[PDB]
Amino acid sequence: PKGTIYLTFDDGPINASIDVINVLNEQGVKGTFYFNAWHLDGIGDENEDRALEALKLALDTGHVVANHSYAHMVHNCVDEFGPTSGAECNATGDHQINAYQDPVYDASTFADNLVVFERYLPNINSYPNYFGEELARLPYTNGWRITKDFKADGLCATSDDLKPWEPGYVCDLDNPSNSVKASIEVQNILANKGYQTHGWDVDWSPENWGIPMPANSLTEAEAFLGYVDAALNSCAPTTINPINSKAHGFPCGTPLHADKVVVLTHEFLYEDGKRGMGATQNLPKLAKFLRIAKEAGYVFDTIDNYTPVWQVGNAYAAGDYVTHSGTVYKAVTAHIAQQDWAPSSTSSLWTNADPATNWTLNVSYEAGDVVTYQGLRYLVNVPHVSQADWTPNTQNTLFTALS
Ligand SMILES: [Ca+2]
Ligand SMILES: [Mg+2]
Ligand SMILES: [Mg+2]
Ligand SMILES: [Zn+2]
Repeated sequence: PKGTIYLTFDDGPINASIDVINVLNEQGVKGTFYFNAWHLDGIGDENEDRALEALKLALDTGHVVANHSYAHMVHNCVDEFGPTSGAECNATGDHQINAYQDPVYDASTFADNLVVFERYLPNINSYPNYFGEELARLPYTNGWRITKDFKADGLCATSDDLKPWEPGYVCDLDNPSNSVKASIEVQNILANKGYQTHGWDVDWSPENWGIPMPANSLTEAEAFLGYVDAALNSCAPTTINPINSKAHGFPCGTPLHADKVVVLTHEFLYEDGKRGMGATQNLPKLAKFLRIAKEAGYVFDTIDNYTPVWQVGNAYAAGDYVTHSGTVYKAVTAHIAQQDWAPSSTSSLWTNADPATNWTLNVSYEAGDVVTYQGLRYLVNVPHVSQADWTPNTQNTLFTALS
């Protein structure tokens, strides 16, 4: 396989999501959808009266539904959050300014997202492709929480005042904005709740936001496959433009990211409406891109298999990462998965490698790691594989309590 493309769509479910899903379905391709449930409540400032229909269609035709937070952090964009906030925030266009403030509350709007989904679609948890509890992406932020050793944050993703193009904008990578620092704590809170978060390698976006109908300038299918080619094995999350889209500290050649390209785009770019002739002009771009990427040797997959799901009969090499019932695991030795050797919290074949920082069972801890346990932070003094008898509060020799 030339490579595996993960085509992902943010900010639905809206009416245009239906057209996008139909094109994906026609071309035999599954997408990952990072949804904001406030479109179900009718307050997202889009064409969204068919949002519930769109949510159902994504579930019924096998796409992966993931968590993009209830209201896309726009409660942080305006004074008081209400039915008109999406409209108000679209009028100033200040989505990235003070986007993250109280990280505990901001992180909890990902939990609110799931409560709303389950109120509108009570059986949503009977769908195997519903990953609202396991997969998230932060609004505006090319930040990653994949494994204990695969993480990245965009340190310029949001600002305390100026936008990246406004004169006087500065991004000090080792003194980032308060909004960025808050978004980092949000990533960490979500990982401690079991989430993986995925950023993106390339953004399928209007290449001229200036003109009256910016959607029309969405990169042509052929040119965009050129960008996907360039993103392959080139650590594109750190080289992407503009500056607020970079992921900093990305572990460039890490094996879990090899031969993979995560594409970010938005259904609202494939709609005929306020942003231009998106449907009649960009929907054909999407269909053609799907066909020519397949023709070139690419394969399309969904973010739930980005970290391959463990399966009986598969072969693993020492160091391969899998995901098993939502938990990330690293292989201790080369082997062929047999049904009794599933990863677990006491398996000697697999260790837990969740990107979480709370003390966890069966983690291969290194000296210098820091874990959180019963509200306290502990430094790991001595490398060890954690186990239930070795909790930090008692193992005064393996761990040292901090602050
Ligand atoms: Ca959870
Ligand atoms: Mg941010
Ligand atoms: Mg998980
Ligand atoms: Zn978004």
